[PDB]
Amino acid sequence: GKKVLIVYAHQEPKSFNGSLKNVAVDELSRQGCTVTVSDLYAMNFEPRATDKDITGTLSNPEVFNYGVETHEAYKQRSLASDITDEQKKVREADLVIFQFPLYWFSVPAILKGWMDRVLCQGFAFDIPGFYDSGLLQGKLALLSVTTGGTAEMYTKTGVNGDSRYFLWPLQHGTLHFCGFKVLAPQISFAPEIASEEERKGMVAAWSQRLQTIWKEEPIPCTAHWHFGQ
Amino acid sequence: GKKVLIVYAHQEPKSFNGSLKNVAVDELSRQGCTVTVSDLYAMNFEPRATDKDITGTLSNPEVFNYGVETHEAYKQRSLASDITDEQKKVREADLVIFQFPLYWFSVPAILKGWMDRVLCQGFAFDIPGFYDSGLLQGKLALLSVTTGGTAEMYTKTGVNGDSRYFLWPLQHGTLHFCGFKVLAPQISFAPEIASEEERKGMVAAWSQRLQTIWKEEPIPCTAHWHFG
Ligand SMILES: Cc1cc2nc3c(=O)[nH]c(=O)nc-3n(C[C@H](O)[C@H](O)[C@H](O)COP(=O)(O)OP(=O)(O)OC[C@H]3O[C@@H](n4cnc5c(N)ncnc54)[C@H](O)[C@@H]3O)c2cc1C
Ligand SMILES: Cc1cc2nc3c(=O)[nH]c(=O)nc-3n(C[C@H](O)[C@H](O)[C@H](O)COP(=O)(O)OP(=O)(O)OC[C@H]3O[C@@H](n4cnc5c(N)ncnc54)[C@H](O)[C@@H]3O)c2cc1C
Ligand SMILES: CNS(=O)(=O)c1ccc2cccc(CCNC(C)=O)c2c1
Ligand SMILES: CNS(=O)(=O)c1ccc2cccc(CCNC(C)=O)c2c1
Ligand SMILES: [Zn+2]
Ligand SMILES: [Zn+2]
Repeated sequence: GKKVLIVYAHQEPKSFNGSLKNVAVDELSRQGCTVTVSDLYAMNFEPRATDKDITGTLSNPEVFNYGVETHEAYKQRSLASDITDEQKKVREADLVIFQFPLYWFSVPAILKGWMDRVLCQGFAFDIPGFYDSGLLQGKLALLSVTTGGTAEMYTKTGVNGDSRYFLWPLQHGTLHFCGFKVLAPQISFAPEIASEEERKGMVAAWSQRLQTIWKEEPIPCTAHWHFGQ
Repeated sequence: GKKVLIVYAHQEPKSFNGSLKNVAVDELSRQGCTVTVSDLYAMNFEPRATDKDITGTLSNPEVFNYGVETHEAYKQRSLASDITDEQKKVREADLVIFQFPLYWFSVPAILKGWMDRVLCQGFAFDIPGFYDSGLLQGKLALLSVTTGGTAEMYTKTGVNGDSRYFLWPLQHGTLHFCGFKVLAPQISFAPEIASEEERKGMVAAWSQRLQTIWKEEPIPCTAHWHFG
């Protein structure tokens, strides 16, 4: 038995992202997995890191330091509840899938705020206690990304450079940092430009990949994997 | 004369980021420059890309596509005023400085939201008009970043790898894409563990650099500069 959390960042249920999220729910549910979706836009998820995220006495109420205050709020249990709700889903999950359209070579801000606010010190990492010693060790994570640009544009030579370049702050800087083993990204290139048939193909490929997800090895999440040479 | 926009993303006025923003204001103001600050947290700036970003009736109210609807709204002058207030500051600016602490090897989400919502199609980029022909061509941009991690941790075989690796999505995928010339980043490593004196030193060097900012050449914003 496995638990999966899909952190989903798209405004439109009818989108190609919505379809990728739905096929993931359908296929994982079919296998008998436990499935949870955090539909960030539907939740009106708060993306800003503010003093509203701590409800207790501040450690230093004259100079606000978000990192310090949320680490302390975590240990004390005075974090805002929207944060702790997400931490419970993550804590219980064996696999976390992030489903989102690429926005400026990165995640939409609403999903960036989920990372900023949910993956706090004490919960996701400590100092020391990061990368291979991250607190979410033993967990899997997978970025399922859609793009405006074609596969060709995301090669080394390559108007945008290699797709793996923009994956670094996310796969390595965030997921590996917190101790996840990172599965290979699912990148569904340029659905807006693609045929009906090619879109159906991309959706079907994701579905079919999920059938055997539990048998995959993670990627070696390193500079060499991301940048080569 | 010149106009400078500082897009500033820190919750605390007494912070090191706050000091760097303040020094930038003081020095560019001293030079006679026109200076504007967008203090994102104090403005409670909306980070989410939503259908509220378009006023009046939508181009396609059946299936919402953020990119298409904001492109059409830009052309038809139907964007939410917070977005158009920012676009005006950017349009008039000669130089845009982003002042922010590194969050997950990127910008804090409030600032990511500024990028998502302000740099819309038709305003910042188009087909064509991206990278070198981006619609903001001729403007300068500069990332002024603070870090938790020491300079050593940001070497190609330090714990975090090379600084330039995380610079890529911001400098190239965003700033260069919109047509900005990118000046070299100002990176203030690990102010929290630095001495009182090293801090004052980092603040001063920023101020010093700003004295000759208009003499600078933009980096070659290439794959080679970042990774090779
Ligand atoms: C602020 C912003 C920044 C961006 N930055 C970047 C960037 O840096 N790099 C980049 O490459 N792109 C960028 N983009 C483009 C963006 O990544 C794409 O627009 C997005 O990935 C497309 O995904 P979608 O779900 O919205 O597509 P959709 O428009 O929803 O889908 C495309 C088509 O597929 C159809 N569809 C939906 N479900 C199915 C299905 N089950 N079977 C067949 N067809 C289906 C839809 O009807 C639609 O016609 C950016 C966009 C924005 C708005
Ligand atoms: C969600 C999140 C994600 C993060 N991700 C990363 C990451 O990926 N990589 C990374 O390296 N770090 C990361 N960090 C750490 C973060 O980048 C640092 O905490 C931040 O950059 C420090 O800058 P500051 O302005 O907040 O420092 P401050 O704590 O505000 O300043 C440090 C000290 O300088 C003092 N000071 C202020 N002004 C002056 C002045 N004029 N002269 C002398 N002293 C002064 C202050 O009083 C304080 O004592 C993350 C933090 C958070 C909260
Ligand atoms: C190099 N081209 S790309 O398709 O890999 C690409 C890169 C960055 C982008 C940033 C914002 C939006 C878009 C959507 C499409 N824009 C246009 C030009 O109509 C982007 C597309
Ligand atoms: C230890 N390595 S690091 O300094 O390069 C680094 C890397 C990623 C981080 C992600 C979230 C938080 C922090 C610590 C920052 N806390 C405060 C007080 O603001 C990080 C520190
Ligand atoms: Zn890694
Ligand atoms: Zn570039």
